[PDB]
Amino acid sequence: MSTIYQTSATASAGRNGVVSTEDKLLELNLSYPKEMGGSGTATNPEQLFAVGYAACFSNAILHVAREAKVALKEAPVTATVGIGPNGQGGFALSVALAAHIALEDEQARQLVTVAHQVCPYSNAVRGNIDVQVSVNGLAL
Amino acid sequence: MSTIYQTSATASAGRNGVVSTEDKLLELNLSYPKEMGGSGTATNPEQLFAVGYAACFSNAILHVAREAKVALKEAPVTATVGIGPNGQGGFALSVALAAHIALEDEQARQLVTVAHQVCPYSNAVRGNIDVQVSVNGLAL
Ligand SMILES: [Zn+2]
Ligand SMILES: [Zn+2]
Ligand SMILES: [Zn+2]
Ligand SMILES: [Zn+2]
Ligand SMILES: [Zn+2]
Ligand SMILES: [Zn+2]
Ligand SMILES: [Zn+2]
Ligand SMILES: [Zn+2]
Ligand SMILES: [Zn+2]
Ligand SMILES: [Zn+2]
Ligand SMILES: [Zn+2]
Ligand SMILES: [Zn+2]
Repeated sequence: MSTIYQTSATASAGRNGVVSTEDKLLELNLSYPKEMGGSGTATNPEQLFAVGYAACFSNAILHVAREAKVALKEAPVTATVGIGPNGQGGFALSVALAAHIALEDEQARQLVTVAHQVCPYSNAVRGNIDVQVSVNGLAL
Repeated sequence: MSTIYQTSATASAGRNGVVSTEDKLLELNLSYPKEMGGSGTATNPEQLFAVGYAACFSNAILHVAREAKVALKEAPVTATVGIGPNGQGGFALSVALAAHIALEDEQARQLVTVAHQVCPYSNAVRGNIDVQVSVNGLAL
């Protein structure tokens, strides 16, 4: 309940315009993808979520492993994020997390399961998005 | 439950390393901020979430207004995202959304309330993160 870091960003043109952090470390153009009738020459909120979750979940694995005294060199995570209508006048995201750890399958599953309890992105979406988690190419 | 757009991104070094989308529209370096013992010269998952939510929530406002036949020129949203320990061995995000609409306060509140039901980012986190929403400088 203490806060170790916080940041702000501002957008005023939704999905078709600029967005930036207050400190300007991230300054981006956004556009609709071709799939949504746009040019596809700029990024979008689904890509931002995919990048953030891939990094944050990879980090969760690294964190849980370090605390368990398990030495990892890398923890590749591919996050796949989709958007579609929810049938209630809005939209919902779908998320798949494909995690990879250079350990035996069960040990890898145990680490990923704990990472999925620790990670703030997983905590944020639990119960709303049914995140589909894979470990080393198999289902969690 | 149909999907209109999906995308993937991959990270293998957590919060201290590169992350990219499959199509390379977003390719980023990440580092811990100074607040977390890092250089502060690269971005992070909290900033990615703040940028994504600011844009997606601004877009929700624009979408709900268009559907209500309310003409808006812009819809500034500042998303403030924090991270801290959750006391259960992991971390949680805090989110504040400061929305702005050039309409009377109550009309603006009504539009924002509906946007907060429609937006896929709001749908993703509802019940887990108590998003603190403001409209035109006042509480929602
Ligand atoms: Zn595309
Ligand atoms: Zn994480
Ligand atoms: Zn850590
Ligand atoms: Zn490897
Ligand atoms: Zn894989
Ligand atoms: Zn399992
Ligand atoms: Zn800082
Ligand atoms: Zn949205
Ligand atoms: Zn729309
Ligand atoms: Zn204005
Ligand atoms: Zn304000
Ligand atoms: Zn109110």
